[PDB]
Amino acid sequence: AVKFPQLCKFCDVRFSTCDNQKSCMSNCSITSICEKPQEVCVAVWRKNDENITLETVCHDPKLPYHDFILEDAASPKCIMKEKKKPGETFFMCSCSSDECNDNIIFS
Repeated sequence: AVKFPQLCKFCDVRFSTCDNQKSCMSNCSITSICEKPQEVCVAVWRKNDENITLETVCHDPKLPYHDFILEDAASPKCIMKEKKKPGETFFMCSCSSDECNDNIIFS
């Protein structure tokens, strides 16, 4: 009958030690009940000239995030996909199984 909310890591932007790895754990202790039942899990890994960050959120996949469309939302796993963005390296995934943005997979 009813779609229950996803559980997702939801630490927002965190500094990350994840670099030069095929996959990474989020190291986010916040597993959140998404506020809205259509939200899916998202992770964003970004490296600029100053630091590495990993962002974990719940997000409605019919809305853009960081100006991109979440095309992979049906995936049960967070497969990071590179996006081009001025002056940084940017990867993002979304996924729709509980805590799926806890295990960030680059390859």
